[PDB]
Amino acid sequence: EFMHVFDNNGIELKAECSIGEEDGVYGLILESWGPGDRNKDYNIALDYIIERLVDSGVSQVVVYLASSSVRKHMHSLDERKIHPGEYFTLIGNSPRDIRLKMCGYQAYFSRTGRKEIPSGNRTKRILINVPGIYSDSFWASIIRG
DNA sequence: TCACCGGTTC
DNA sequence: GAACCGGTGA
Repeated sequence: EFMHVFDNNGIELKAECSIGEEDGVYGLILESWGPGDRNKDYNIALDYIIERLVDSGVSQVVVYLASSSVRKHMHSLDERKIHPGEYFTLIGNSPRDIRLKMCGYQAYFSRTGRKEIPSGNRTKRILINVPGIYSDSFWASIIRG
């Protein structure tokens, strides 16, 4: 029932995902890491996603916090956008460093709202959008490798 | 039961 | 500061 991200050798990572419309936004949803080994390749899978997006000519994305808790308590889609600007930038650093910047923003959320000081888990359920892309074929290529 | 993220371990 | 564990409330 869940799709997965595949590594550069075509091996399936422990990283559940799905492609579709959620809260009016079309994109890739990467499921959360935890407990234990549930989706433990979150970070590697997300590194590949960023790298492959860049190789496909995508320089900017929009990333929403999409955990059941945050969706429940933060009704505003604009507030659920993890980064302060309109877009998040995928170029100018290594895919790893870009991920660190991206996932640092997840630390500003709690169960019920935003925080002052970022803390806690950074590997939560997120929705990545590429502006102008409404196609599962594109996203299929990105997660397949 | 399950995905949630707080909080400890790296 | 980031990776990971596992306790938690629904």
